[PDB]
Amino acid sequence: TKQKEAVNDKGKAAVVKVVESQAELYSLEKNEDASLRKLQADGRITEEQAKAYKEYNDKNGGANRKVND
Repeated sequence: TKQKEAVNDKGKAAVVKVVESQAELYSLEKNEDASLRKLQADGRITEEQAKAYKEYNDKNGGANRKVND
């Protein structure tokens, strides 16, 4: 964009990110790392670990009472 060359090109014809998206699927297939949300969504976590669901209530702030109504 600031230099001129025969080799240089816009590169708009081809998209590099195309391969990046496929990378996500690869990781997903291996399930190397998964968020909590997915875990329960997939039901990967056990019932014993499901007890953590109480974290939802804490997040809302219900556990933390407000001084003002």
